[PDB]
Amino acid sequence: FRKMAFPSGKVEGCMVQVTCGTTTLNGLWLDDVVYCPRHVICTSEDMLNPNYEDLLIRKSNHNFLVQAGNVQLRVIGHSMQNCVLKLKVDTANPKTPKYKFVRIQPGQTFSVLACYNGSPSGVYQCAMRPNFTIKGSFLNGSCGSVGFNIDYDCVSFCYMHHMELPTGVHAGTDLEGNFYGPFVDRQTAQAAGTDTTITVNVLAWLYAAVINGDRWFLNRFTTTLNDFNLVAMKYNYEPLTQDHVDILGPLSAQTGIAVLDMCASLKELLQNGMNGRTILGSALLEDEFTPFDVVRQC
Amino acid sequence: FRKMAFPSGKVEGCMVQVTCGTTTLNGLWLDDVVYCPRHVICTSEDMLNPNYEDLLIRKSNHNFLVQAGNVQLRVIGHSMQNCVLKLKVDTANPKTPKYKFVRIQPGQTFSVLACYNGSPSGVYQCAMRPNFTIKGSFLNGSCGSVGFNIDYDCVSFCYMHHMELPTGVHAGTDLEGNFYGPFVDRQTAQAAGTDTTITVNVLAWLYAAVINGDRWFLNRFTTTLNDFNLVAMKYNYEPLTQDHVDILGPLSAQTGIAVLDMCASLKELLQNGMNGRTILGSALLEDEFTPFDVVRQCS
Ligand SMILES: Cn1cnc(Cn2c(=O)nc(Nc3cc4cn(C)nc4cc3Cl)n(Cc3cc(F)c(F)cc3F)c2=O)n1
Ligand SMILES: Cn1cnc(Cn2c(=O)nc(Nc3cc4cn(C)nc4cc3Cl)n(Cc3cc(F)c(F)cc3F)c2=O)n1
Repeated sequence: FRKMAFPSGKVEGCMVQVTCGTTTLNGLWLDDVVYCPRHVICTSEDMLNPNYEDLLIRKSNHNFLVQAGNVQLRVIGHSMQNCVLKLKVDTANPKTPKYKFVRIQPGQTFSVLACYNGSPSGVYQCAMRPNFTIKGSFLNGSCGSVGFNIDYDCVSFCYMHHMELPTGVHAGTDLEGNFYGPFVDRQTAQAAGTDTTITVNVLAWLYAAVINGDRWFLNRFTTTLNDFNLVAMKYNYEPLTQDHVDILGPLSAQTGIAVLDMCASLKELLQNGMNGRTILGSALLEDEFTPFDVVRQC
Repeated sequence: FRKMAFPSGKVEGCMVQVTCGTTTLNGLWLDDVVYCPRHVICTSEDMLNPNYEDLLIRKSNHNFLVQAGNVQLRVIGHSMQNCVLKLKVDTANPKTPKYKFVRIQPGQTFSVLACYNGSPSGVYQCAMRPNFTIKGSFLNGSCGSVGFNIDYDCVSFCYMHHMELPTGVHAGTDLEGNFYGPFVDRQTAQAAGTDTTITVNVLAWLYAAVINGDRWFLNRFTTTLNDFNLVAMKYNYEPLTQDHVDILGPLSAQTGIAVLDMCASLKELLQNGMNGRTILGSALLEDEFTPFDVVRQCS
């Protein structure tokens, strides 16, 4: 059991570089439109406090350099949709996959294709945090990198990377250009709210632990859903809903461990700690696998 | 720090399915050759102790079903090299990247593209353990999945998955079909061998922690490599090689911390424990990030 991303090839074939002045970042090329963060229209003067409609009106198509590898694509139109810029180009992307734009919920996971100057460099899994940040791996030049899931040949893009907060966590938008979380596309210090732990994911990963032979944390205690929720809340864990319990059923049935029983084991983990021990090789409770992630991998 | 894989696209375009009778697994299509585990020529009652020479002589090109999705690639030649089959097909793969075949050492990491029936399903980072196994994530149908690194536009293939051992770890070969470790391609319980901690990578992780301003564990001492190696073994850590010292060069230069001084620091952590303290947020020392991996994530 390891963190596992979707194969990135369908997204690699869409990554380009977008430049405006000395400002450069990554864009997503689908059919005849390139999508990228609007921040690219900022000179370093603008970055601190942009008025974007103002900066945009003062721009022309020829102010946009789009490169796809070696070839420069010519911009025939531009528009802004929230924090996303859309550049119409004269040429369709022959590698466009079947795709959708979706907005994800906290707790859900996705694969991130980190890219620099329109070149893919790495792929990994992240979760949307309850506080709407993501704990990614991103360096200068990563702006515009995207996150996605794949289902039967369809790429559902759900994230476009914008910025890193002071704490080192990451903030960005969906592909309609709306931020996840209370952030703005301005170069100013922004804090996120207090984060909480994705309880249903921890339960899923506990079930992974059992499928993979790691069982030391199971107990014979039991608990009601409400009494587990009281303890979870006390520990800044998200509450567990009946929907979450239902979604855990296939894992429960697989291992023969009732959901409320796995809740009782987790309760004890919260109250006692792991007493030096590990689960699935981790000293910490892991909350970035979903029940689907677990099922798919197991 | 996160475990990060290379983007998988260049390898996704090389994945095929190979089937002999009803036995089926994944193959790798580069130019006009498909490479796959020779295990594919075993029927069920061959799997336990195959005679691969014997099984192969009975084979013709027309026994091999190779498919790129639903498209069949006609086989026009076949041969066996150590534990891999090579099938010459009549079409050069237009998605072939620039590539090489490499044999890695323990400690080196690589991306694995897990595949089922020729269809890629996931990608993740693995390190080669000192006992020549990997701690992968693989189900039934994953045989023939490959591990790789990408350096610029060149894919270096280093691993072809064969089998899961009784403890749940994985064993396979390089792309010349030579197993990593004492294993054989027979469906027989084989035990891994006692594993050890990858010292070179723990050192890289300590350098990473220094780069990030986390440096309490830096002590005031130095060591010879021999002394360090002798102590290392008493704590089930791997001894360092000359090549290890060399691959730590960039990190040593970036931090100003001589390799042997960092060895002295690690030695104290071995002999004294962590004093209820952490490094990069953690009480456990990470041994699956190579010096290259750390440089990649920090700069
Ligand atoms: C360490 N890190 C982690 N993720 C990121 C992502 N990221 C980034 O890549 N770039 C940013 N600013 C830019 C600077 C440029 C310099 N040139 C020559 N071109 C540049 C283009 C960009 Cl986008 N930022 C900062 C940032 C980006 C935004 F989109 C935003 F709204 C506010 C911000 F403060 C950044 O975080 N870096
Ligand atoms: C749980 N797990 C993790 N990795 C693996 C890999 N793996 C695999 O995928 N297949 C194997 N045997 C086969 C059975 C087949 C049944 N049909 C219809 N077709 C089959 C093809 C294969 Cl390869 N094995 C076992 C195995 C494979 C080898 F290549 C070998 F040399 C020894 C072995 F014991 C396997 O481990 N499963």
